[PDB]
Amino acid sequence: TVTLCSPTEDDWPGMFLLAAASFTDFIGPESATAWRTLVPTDGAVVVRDGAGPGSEVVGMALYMDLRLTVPGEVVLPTAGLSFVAVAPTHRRRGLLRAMCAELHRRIADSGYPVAALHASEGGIYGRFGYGPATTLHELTVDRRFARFHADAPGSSVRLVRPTEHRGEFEAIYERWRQQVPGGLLRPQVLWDELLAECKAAPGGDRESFALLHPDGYALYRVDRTDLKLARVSELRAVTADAHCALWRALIGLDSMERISIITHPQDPLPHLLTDTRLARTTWRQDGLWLRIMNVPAALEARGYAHEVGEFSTVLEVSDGGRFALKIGDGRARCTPTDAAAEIEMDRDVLGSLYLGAHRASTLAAANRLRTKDSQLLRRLDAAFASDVPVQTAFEF
Amino acid sequence: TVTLCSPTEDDWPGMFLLAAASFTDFIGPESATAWRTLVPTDGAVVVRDGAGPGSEVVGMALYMDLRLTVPGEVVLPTAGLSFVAVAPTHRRRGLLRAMCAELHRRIADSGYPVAALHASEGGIYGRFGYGPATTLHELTVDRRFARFHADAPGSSVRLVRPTEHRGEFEAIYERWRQQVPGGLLRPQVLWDELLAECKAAPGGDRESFALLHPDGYALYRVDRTDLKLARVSELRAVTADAHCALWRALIGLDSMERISIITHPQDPLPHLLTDTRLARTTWRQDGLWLRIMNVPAALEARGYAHEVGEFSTVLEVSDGGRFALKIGDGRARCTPTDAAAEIEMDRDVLGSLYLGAHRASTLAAANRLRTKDSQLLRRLDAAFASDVPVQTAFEF
Amino acid sequence: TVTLCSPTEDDWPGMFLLAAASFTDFIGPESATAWRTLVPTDGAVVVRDGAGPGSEVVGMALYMDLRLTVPGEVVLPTAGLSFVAVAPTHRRRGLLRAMCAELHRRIADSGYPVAALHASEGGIYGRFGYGPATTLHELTVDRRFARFHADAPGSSVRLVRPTEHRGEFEAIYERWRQQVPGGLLRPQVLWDELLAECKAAPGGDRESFALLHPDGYALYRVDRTDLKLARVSELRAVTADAHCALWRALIGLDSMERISIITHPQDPLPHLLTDTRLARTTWRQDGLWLRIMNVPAALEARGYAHEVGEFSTVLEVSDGGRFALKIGDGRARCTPTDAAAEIEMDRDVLGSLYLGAHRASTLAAANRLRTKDSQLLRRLDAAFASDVPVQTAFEF
Amino acid sequence: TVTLCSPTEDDWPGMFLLAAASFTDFIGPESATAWRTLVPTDGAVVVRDGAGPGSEVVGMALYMDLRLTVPGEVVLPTAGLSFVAVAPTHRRRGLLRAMCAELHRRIADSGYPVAALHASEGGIYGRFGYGPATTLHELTVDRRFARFHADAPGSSVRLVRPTEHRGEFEAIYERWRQQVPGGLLRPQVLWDELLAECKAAPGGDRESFALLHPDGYALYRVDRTDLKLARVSELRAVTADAHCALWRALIGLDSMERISIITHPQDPLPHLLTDTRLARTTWRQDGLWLRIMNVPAALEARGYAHEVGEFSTVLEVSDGGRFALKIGDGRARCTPTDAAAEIEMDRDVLGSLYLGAHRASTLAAANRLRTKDSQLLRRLDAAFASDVPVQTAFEF
Ligand SMILES: CC(=O)SCCNC(=O)CCNC(=O)[C@H](O)C(C)(C)COP(=O)(O)OP(=O)(O)OC[C@H]1O[C@@H](n2cnc3c(N)ncnc32)[C@H](O)[C@@H]1OP(=O)(O)O
Ligand SMILES: CC(=O)SCCNC(=O)CCNC(=O)[C@H](O)C(C)(C)COP(=O)(O)OP(=O)(O)OC[C@H]1O[C@@H](n2cnc3c(N)ncnc32)[C@H](O)[C@@H]1OP(=O)(O)O
Ligand SMILES: CC(=O)SCCNC(=O)CCNC(=O)[C@H](O)C(C)(C)COP(=O)(O)OP(=O)(O)OC[C@H]1O[C@@H](n2cnc3c(N)ncnc32)[C@H](O)[C@@H]1OP(=O)(O)O
Ligand SMILES: CC(=O)SCCNC(=O)CCNC(=O)[C@H](O)C(C)(C)COP(=O)(O)OP(=O)(O)OC[C@H]1O[C@@H](n2cnc3c(N)ncnc32)[C@H](O)[C@@H]1OP(=O)(O)O
Repeated sequence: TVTLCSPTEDDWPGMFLLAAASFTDFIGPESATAWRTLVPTDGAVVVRDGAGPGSEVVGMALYMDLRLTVPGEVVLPTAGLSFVAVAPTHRRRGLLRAMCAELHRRIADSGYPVAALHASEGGIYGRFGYGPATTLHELTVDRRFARFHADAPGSSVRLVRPTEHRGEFEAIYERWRQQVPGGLLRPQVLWDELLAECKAAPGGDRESFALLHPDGYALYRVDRTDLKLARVSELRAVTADAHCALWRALIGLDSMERISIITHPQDPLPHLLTDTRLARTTWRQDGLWLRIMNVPAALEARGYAHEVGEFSTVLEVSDGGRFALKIGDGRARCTPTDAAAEIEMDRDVLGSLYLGAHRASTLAAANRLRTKDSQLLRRLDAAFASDVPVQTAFEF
Repeated sequence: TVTLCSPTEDDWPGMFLLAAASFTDFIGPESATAWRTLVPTDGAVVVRDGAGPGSEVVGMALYMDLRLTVPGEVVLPTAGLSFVAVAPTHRRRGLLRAMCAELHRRIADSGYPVAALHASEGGIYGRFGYGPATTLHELTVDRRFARFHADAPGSSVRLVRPTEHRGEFEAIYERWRQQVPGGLLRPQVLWDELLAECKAAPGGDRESFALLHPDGYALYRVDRTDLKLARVSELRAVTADAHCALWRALIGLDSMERISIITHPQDPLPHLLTDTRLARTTWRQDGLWLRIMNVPAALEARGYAHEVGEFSTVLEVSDGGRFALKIGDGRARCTPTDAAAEIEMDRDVLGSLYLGAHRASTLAAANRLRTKDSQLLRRLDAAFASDVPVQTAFEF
Repeated sequence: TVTLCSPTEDDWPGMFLLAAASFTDFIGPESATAWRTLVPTDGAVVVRDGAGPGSEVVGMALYMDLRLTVPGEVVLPTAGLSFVAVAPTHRRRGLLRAMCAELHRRIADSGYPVAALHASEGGIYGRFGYGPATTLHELTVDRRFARFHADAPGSSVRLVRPTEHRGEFEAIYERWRQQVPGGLLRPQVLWDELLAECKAAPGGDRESFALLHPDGYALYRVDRTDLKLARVSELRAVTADAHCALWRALIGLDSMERISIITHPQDPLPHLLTDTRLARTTWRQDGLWLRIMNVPAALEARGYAHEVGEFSTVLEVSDGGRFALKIGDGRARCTPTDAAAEIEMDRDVLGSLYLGAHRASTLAAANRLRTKDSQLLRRLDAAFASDVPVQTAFEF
Repeated sequence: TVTLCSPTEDDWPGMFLLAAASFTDFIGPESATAWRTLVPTDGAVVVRDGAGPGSEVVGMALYMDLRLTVPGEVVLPTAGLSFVAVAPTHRRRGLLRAMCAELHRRIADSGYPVAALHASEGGIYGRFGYGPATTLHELTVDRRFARFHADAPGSSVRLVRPTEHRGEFEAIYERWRQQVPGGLLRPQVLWDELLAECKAAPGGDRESFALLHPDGYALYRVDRTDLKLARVSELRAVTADAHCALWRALIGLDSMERISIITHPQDPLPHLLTDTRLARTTWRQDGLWLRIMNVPAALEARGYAHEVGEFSTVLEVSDGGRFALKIGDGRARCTPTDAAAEIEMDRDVLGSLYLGAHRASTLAAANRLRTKDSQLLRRLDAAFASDVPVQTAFEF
């Protein structure tokens, strides 16, 4: 009756239909490249309603091969789930759960240590062992009142057309994503897609003008309806001077009232200004989500805080076994075991901690991670913290 | 021309006038008590147009004796600036600056370690040495979709008339403030104020109600116009079990479409729900600001992370002296010095970093605090962190 | 523990709290009159948390002696549920279900053929055997353009002070409710209340005025905020001429832009105007709900369309026994039986038909009332219609 | 002075100017086809300013050949007026009255028993003998709270590209319109237009997708700006089951918050849900308007309610002559008479009653329909009713 499998040339039309209705943003021409370019052999799956070539496609999901920067500037190959969809005619038949379990096994066999996604909704993926792992705050600062603090660092920047500086953006982005927990390698095909979206579209987005610095850039587009608002689609800075030079320039768009940007909680913008309130937060939400596929691999992969002295504990993941984890001198040793578990937690929660965006003590407060040793809490809080604040790279 | 000095009895009326026209929330009857029983003798100063008694009151500013909890569960006597006002007629004449110079002087003399306030605007007090020290998050939660996580702790709480449980509120409050950095001793005169406010005002706010658990409580008043919005004026809890029980009951306001609360960034509410987002962040702003009056006094009083290995640096506060600072064992020694400064900052930067609500590394990136050692940045971040996350008490 | 009982004197306060925290419209002094003068001995019920006197009140519900005009102008004493509440701390533990079961046992033993309520939400009382039985249409008319048709009937009306003409209103309202299915007799305590609400409340509703006509009246008041909107709280007309006369005068309120009223689907107001669209439906929702307590009594009490030819059938009510139903000469005869059921439905469906507001054929398309014979659908459609279209009396 | 005549080939441009400047939705290319294809030679007329080829077009109006289904599954040839426009520079000189009189004579002279239109404004066509004959209810349903009742009927339907199933749709819509009062025959040239209007348009509507059942279908698209809102363009169902299963699917659009749709008052959606309120009515207005050209032909053409007993009366239509109307066994005999009229009414009232969308009892309360005999009034309500509730086909 219902089949779950890797597509063949026959399901393509099924997937194309399902994808278009399901994703408002999605279109056929732009989409064809992404999948060919970023999806491994059998990192894609479809649910067929029956059997026979041409059997209707009622579910799809696939993962891309991407490189994630975790704390300590390590890069972990990462499975990135995307284009997850069930047809509206088949809701609640276990199809999403089935598709994830299949994808997870393949990722596990492929030797990925983590998986990742951006959630359409907040309540879906926790059950499949994804915890939210970065935070995205919409930023809008009125530009009419902003003055830079006397301390702020800093003309060393140029207004340019984006299509004429792709190479510069690429270099800059590559340095940045290698330095920031959350960075993702952006392959040529996504520069293509990102680059094209700069050109104005009839009935859609306006032309986008870049701000270019040797160690940073910013792409910004005037809003479609509110002609007094500028939207920064992306800002990349490797140094604090470029970050501040770019902001002085954005603040400099005198024909604008407001500037808005998606950014991280540790963005220093507020502090560059005389009135930190001007860089107001207008939206707060989860960004990238992580699933730890291989506990030992994942915990040994990432660097830890040096500023916490050596300690040892047994961590138990609900129905993922037990682990002896040792962290000292910024490194971890994690191996399976059978000793009593000093601390226990669902798999999704471990993800939430993996990058440093969530403190273990808060989750503890919500009974999402348990233990009887208050001292161990503080140590994990400390250990798992990121020296460099986590940043979100691009949605996928 | 004009004249700065302590207010006599003849100056009262004039001040109330100035206050009512400066602060839309002011009231003549309600304040007389808080100002009178909480403002120390000669804690209040005014500026008069010319001389000869009863001169027109044009500037005013006073402070209150309050006890602030800081990291390590230590209470510091604190001076809380309030009813700072210059008349519309005398703006930008240095009255605010002069009134500040005067009170800081008195405050220094009188033996206060530091002075705190709440800021009407965002770019007034930094120059005077105040730095934003805690963060306010408005959470707006859609009650209808909320569902508690299986991990969530939890009937032990009863819907009560606030004026009937003063004692149990007060005791609960006392437990909370002695445990939460940012906690404030609540004066009896302020329990009066709060108890009185619960009553419905014709055309004003509606009656408040309370939810009472042995180890926590909540006051909530239905909003004046959105009859589908319950506003929580104050949520107080001392155990994870109370925090959750109270929320299980807030989500149980079935007639409400949403619940709103002013809380702190580390509030575990979101993690208690199967959907993290439902606890949407709506309004974000700075709350309690700190002016460190005595650097060694303050720095030595607060406890520090044990999970950071002992270390030594030389801190220079601009206009704040130079001290050799050493942290180890959760304690700090701070002693004058003329060695080269390894790290410098404006005085306000010290205050923001004092409760742990800001990371030294983020401020560094705005060049608000500067150093050439990166390992030290990390050490500060870790040292100044707070095992217990900072919470805000009550505006004043 | 959880005790379910008729409220004693010791409970009154417990209820005032539970009511005020449950219904924003609640007032203690005024509501005290209705339970006392309209609720039968043991027509009220409360749930107490535990044992001891003055235990806390965590659920409440009561039923007032309701007189109802059903089709045929027949008046049936009916139990009207009101002030149903379960505390937010005790929601989902079966208290509503428990309070209902009990009141129902009381209502049946007392002889009431049927029960009625107004539902706070739409998904509650179906499972208890109440169906939405009347429709409310909120009508907003932009009178700046309203012109009367040449056929519209019609200064035989007067502008009056409502509190000077209570008796005229009682007499008028008396004739009206005896004639219209949906009428309820309005007792003296309720007229006290209605008249009381006509006076201005500081920070509340403005003074109400009345339009008085020999065969009808309208009470209306200018809206609190929108000074160009008139709210008619009540319009009662015995004659088509009264209805038109009243609206002529309301369209005559030259200082208003809109007039709004809550009325029924067959209100002929639109057809009085040269442009039907001017009476725009700005709100539609279920109104009175009916639970048939005694199927034979209720069915025999109600009038039925004379035009439809006589006929017999056997109607089953889901777990409510089977029933021989004969309709002829606009009358019914209905007695328990054991014949095969020709038609069947959940008790609440019957409620929805009882007053002609919902077609048998419509309910059947949703499989809510089930029959193997089509002819019988159409016969039920014809029969249960009401010559006079059902209107809504007052909310309770 | 001015002239009224049939449009020659030289008037085509002027007509496109007038049409385009009087209708915001008008497009020259799409329209070309319907008028030539659907407008009969001579079914169109224009008014000119002056004489001499080239004169400017200041008035147009035409009719199309339509097939309307009326009670009894009977299909009347009908005349549909559309593209009625007087230039803003000639408003109020009688051009419409002049254009209507001419069209009506041609329409009668050609042997149509009934003309129909959609009214741009509600106070325009009544004077010309047209009366509102169907009702449109705009229903917005929040998808998230919707749960199907345990009784509801119902994977038997699938998500498809509309242009790949023209035949399946043509079939279904064909069975629909033959069964439902209000049905229209859809011309191949209009299926052309419907299919084309399904492709996305830059700055316009988004791609339409469809839901396809053996016995029904639904075309929907996500809204232009409201990305959480799904507009159903048209919904066709011939079985209750289809109607349900299609609604089971639209509710299955999880990415959406709201589905909206235009339908009729007797839509059973709400009764499919656990909460009838979820099927909120957000708009309600008259749809198809009818003018009975030929009283006997029309009254003898449509089937009547069987469940009313044979009866007789005298029906007098102002300006429409007098008739002995006799209804027996669901059929009507209507013949010329000079006997005393038992009931009188304007031509448009008869329009309104014709498809069963309005009750005579209600139009009588407006004194639009007049009789001294209430029993007679009940008999008309009963007889004119429809076994199948009337729905609206398409706007023309
Ligand atoms: C961009 C990315 O690819 S990530 C964003 C996801 N993409 C989309 O959501 C596209 C549109 N929406 C959909 O396609 C569907 O709603 C899907 C794919 C999310 C759901 O698939 P389904 O087959 O209906 O879910 P499935 O029944 O397999 O899941 C089972 C459980 O998940 C739950 N579930 C499914 N959707 C949701 C939801 N939106 N919120 C909470 N729980 C959910 C079910 O309640 C069920 O509960 P259970 O664990 O007790 O069994
Ligand atoms: C609850 C509490 O009491 S805290 C909130 C304070 N109360 C109020 O704001 C009441 C209404 N507003 C006011 O009373 C006035 O605006 C005050 C008291 C805040 C300002 O006093 P003033 O005398 O007008 O300012 P003054 O000239 O003395 O201050 C000097 C400096 O502060 C700066 N300053 C004063 N107000 C502001 C402001 N709103 N934003 C930024 N800078 C400001 C001046 O620009 C000036 O800058 P400078 O250092 O380069 O010279
Ligand atoms: C003016 C009047 O008095 S009439 C309007 C009703 N009064 C109110 O709503 C007052 C404010 N709200 C409340 O007091 C509560 O939410 C109540 C009284 C509606 C609910 O009572 P509760 O005791 O919490 O629910 P209870 O457990 O008794 O009900 C049982 C069933 O009804 C259902 N139910 C209760 N409330 C709702 C609701 N708002 N919507 C849908 N279903 C509901 C439950 O789902 C439960 O379902 P189940 O059969 O699967 O177990
Ligand atoms: C989709 C369709 O094709 S059907 C809908 C019609 N289309 C449009 O209306 C498009 C834009 N509007 C117009 O073109 C014009 O307003 C028209 C065509 C409706 C009116 O034509 P006119 O030539 O100005 O009116 P005309 O003088 O011929 O009609 C006479 C009477 O009708 C009345 N009338 C005309 N328009 C209206 C109106 N919008 N509302 C009420 N009455 C009107 C006049 O009052 C006039 O009064 P009277 O009965 O006392 O004599």
